Parts: sequence; C-alpha cells; structure tokens
Amino acid sequence: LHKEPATLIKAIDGDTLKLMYKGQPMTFRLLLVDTPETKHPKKGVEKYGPEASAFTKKMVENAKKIEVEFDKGQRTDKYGRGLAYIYADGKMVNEALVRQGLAKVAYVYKPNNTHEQHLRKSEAQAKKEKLNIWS
Repeated sequence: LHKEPATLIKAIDGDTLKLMYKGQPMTFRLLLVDTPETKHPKKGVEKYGPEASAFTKKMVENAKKIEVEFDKGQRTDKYGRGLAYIYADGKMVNEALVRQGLAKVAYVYKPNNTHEQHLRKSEAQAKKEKLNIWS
C-alpha cells in the first residue's frame, strides 16, 4: 500500500469526509471503523456521535497534510464512497478514533483488512482504559 495526497473539502461525520482527490471532489468512508452517527434518522444522533464527529473534524481541519491510503480490495463502496485509511500529519485518523474510544472496529471484509490487527489492539486498549463508548 501507499499513501497519496488529498485536500480536505469538508468533514461530514465521524467516519465520513469530503476530500479533493486527484482533482475531483469525493466522499470517503473511513475503512474498518464504525463511529456513532449524527446523521441517519434510524437512530438520529447516537451517544458520542457529536464527539466522534468533532474529533474527526478537528484532527483533519488542523492538519498540514492529509493523505489517503487505499487497501488491497475494492476502493469504493456501493454508494460511490472511497474506502480508505486517512492520515492527518502522518497520523491515521481511523486509529486515533478507535484509540480514544470514539469508534468500534467495523465488521471486516477481506481483502480490505490490512490494518485490522493494529486497530484491534488500539480498540482493546481503549476498552481497558474505559474511554468514551467503553465507559
């Protein structure tokens, strides 16, 4: 895998961002993580949804450099959203969320599961530390 540059257009949710990628505006879904959501009327605004959403927003808005890293399988989902690992100043946003107890590791689909181990270790630590969702 390799990272490629991207430019923030807009943070939409904890797990969804609008980026300029290869000169086109595109919606990205963060690979392998589920955050509580602010949108979706199925539940509305879940608990920690605003926090997850604010965390992603600050992290990407305050970055010098944003990079996207596609995994080895499908690069878009059925909604046309890019499926990627997002990095803010070299720090993976998907992991940061999980490390802070603001996201769970998603149901995984090989072969898009390169960082699965890594994220699960972070999730286990946030649970051990009883952070946010785990409190």
